[PDB]
Amino acid sequence: MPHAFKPGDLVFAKMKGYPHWPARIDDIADGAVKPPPNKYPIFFFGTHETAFLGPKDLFPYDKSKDKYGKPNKRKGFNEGLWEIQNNPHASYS
Repeated sequence: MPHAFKPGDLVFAKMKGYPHWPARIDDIADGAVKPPPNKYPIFFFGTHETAFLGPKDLFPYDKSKDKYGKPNKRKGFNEGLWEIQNNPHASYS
């Protein structure tokens, strides 16, 4: 069965103004800013930016890649597709 999101989970994450975007659930460093209730730190592949999003905007990757995994013209998107496929757990900092 599915569980609550945890660090390392791979998703497509939806933000306003962007296509559903390859991403992963990150962990929260000690003393770093914590998310709002029921939100998670989402690291976006390709752009390497992080935002706080809730589960309504998070689509498990395996289930959703046929729909959301096609290349596009957005800055960083195709690199993000490559990173989630080839080295999703790497350090990109």
